[PDB]
Amino acid sequence: HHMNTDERYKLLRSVGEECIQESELRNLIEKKPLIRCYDGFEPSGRMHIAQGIFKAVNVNKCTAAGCEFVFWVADWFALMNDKVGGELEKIRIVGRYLIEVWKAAGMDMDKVLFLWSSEEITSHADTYWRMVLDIGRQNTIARIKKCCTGTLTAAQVLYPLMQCCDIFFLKADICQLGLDQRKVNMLAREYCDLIGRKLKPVILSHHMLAGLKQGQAKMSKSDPDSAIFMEDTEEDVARKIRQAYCPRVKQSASAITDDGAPVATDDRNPVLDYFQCVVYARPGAAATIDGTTYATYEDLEQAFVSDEVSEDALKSCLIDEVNALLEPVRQHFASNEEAHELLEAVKSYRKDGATALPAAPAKPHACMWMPALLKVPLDVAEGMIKVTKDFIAAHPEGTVTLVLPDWSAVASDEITGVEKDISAALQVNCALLKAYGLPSSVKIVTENEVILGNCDDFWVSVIGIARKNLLSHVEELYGGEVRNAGQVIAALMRVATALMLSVSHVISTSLDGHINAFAREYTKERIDCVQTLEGRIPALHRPGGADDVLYLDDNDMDIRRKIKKAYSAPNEEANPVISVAQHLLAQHGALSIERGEANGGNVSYNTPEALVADCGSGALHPADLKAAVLQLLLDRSAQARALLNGELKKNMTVLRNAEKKMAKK
Ligand SMILES: O=c1c(O)c(-c2ccc(O)c(O)c2)oc2cc(O)ccc12
Repeated sequence: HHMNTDERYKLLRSVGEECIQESELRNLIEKKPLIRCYDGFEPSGRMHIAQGIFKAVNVNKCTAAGCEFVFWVADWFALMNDKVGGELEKIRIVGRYLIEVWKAAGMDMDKVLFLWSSEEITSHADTYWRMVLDIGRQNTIARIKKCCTGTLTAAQVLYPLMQCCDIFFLKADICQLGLDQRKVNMLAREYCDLIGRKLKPVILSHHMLAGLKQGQAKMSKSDPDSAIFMEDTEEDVARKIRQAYCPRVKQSASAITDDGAPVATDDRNPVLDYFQCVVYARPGAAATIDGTTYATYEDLEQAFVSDEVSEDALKSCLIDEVNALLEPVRQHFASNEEAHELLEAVKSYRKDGATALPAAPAKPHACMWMPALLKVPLDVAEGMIKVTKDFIAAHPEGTVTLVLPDWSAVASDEITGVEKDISAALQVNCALLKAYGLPSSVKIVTENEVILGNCDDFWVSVIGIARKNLLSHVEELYGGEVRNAGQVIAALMRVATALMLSVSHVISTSLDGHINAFAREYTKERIDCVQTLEGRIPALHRPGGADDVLYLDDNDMDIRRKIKKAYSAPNEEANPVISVAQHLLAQHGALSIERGEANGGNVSYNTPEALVADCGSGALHPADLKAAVLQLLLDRSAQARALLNGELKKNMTVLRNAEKKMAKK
């Protein structure tokens, strides 16, 4: 039986209580041969009629309209509580059990597919997780808080980033999920305008079946007779519907809450709602009471409100009708040996009703994060070098790891927020940091390497940490506020990195802020915090990322300029030029200024008191000092500037291009 475009649209559209862009659906039906419809679930085991039958009804509607239906089985979350693949294998069995019930329940599987998050995520780690982070990177945390159900949220701002990603991961054309999941699907449509993909996913949201008792807008997990379950006997079915709330009132559609979920009112009739969803929503079904048959749902609704049909009869009718729908399942799990076993295995898990901390490191291990900056201050770089040398000496059998945060920083929206730009920045500034004297003992590892190296475990701990900490708690690390949701993730990742690298100490710079203190907090004061030593090379303007502070990517021409504009009045014993000299003096052990004889003559200083004497009250002219310092900076940066014009010249093109994009906006 061939269906024209109009008939296909009617059938498909009839799945949704709402359809975000009927025009977009219509256009999809006209243009596209295999439309991806998508839905998803975590296996629970106790399957209720809305999930058992109603889903089957709607899926069958999509596949008849010429769609393909991909179910996203969210089993990856079993890796959370896992002890040697234990919980995962159970959840996959529950998973297979649900599928078998659907088969028996009458879902046409010819164009239906089941994907398992555990298989598909881990197999496509990069593609998957980078998007998850990108959706977070480009979204205010307020916008993502809206997607979850005062502030008790605790990294439940992560699951929506994942759920949203799934839609694009699977290339879903239609998001055929419940109306309760409306808000995430919206966020999908929004994210579509961010990633340039031209066609937004059509949100075809199905009806939330009502609870059987009064004051229930939805099925309840506390109340096992709030809805019919698939394992319920025909005696159970009779009992539950007989006691069910049943107002004699003509049912009208509820107002569309932007918060997807339904609301419980007194004139909401679940006996009638069932007839509409599990009976009349089937292709050519109709109810029969006392000889007469009602072709429309409306016909039955009238006959009930006119009192042509009794509440006794109406329920008796549903009871037989619902039992008719379950019997094929009941029969199948009796006859079929393999199916019966599936159920018996699922049943056995029910007798448990009503994670360990990672091992410390044997020997010291320091960790440090390269700042995700276009231009890194020399003051900060020298602080990092000293803290490394100070750690390696103080713990000579220990190790130091510098982590280039090429995943974290893109999540945080540092620099331009582009992978290539942040990779280049981290790669360039790292090479230069080594050119200024970073020890060779330091292990340089990227997050890309660390995360992919042991990917499954990594994200488990990111979430595991996420579950144990409140959202507001993580926002305290950024001073009470985050710029986007990605900053929340970046925080979690750093602790996750610390733990996987098995680190004893976390080195923080002034740029890292309180973010690294999280690792200390989470490990119960086990990981010690070492702070960097800064405030030695100051800004070159007079007292009162600009262009009066020395960066570690300054070339020979840049250094000459910045020194030239440095503030220094004559007969002065405290100014930027003095502070830099005393630092160079201290590091070196002497500061030799060269002069014409009778211009003062040549002189050295090996103490700060001696130098300040000749400046404030003496013959050390400002100009003489600055000519001495400028040479010393050029000499100490000879190795680094050689890299700028040679090895890093390729990447320096990418950074100056990034810099101009930032100045534009
Ligand atoms: O764990 C998931 C889940 O429970 C639901 C869901 C919840 C209520 C609904 O009414 C519905 O249609 C889907 O979606 C998902 C979509 C994903 O990409 C991943 C996981 C879930």
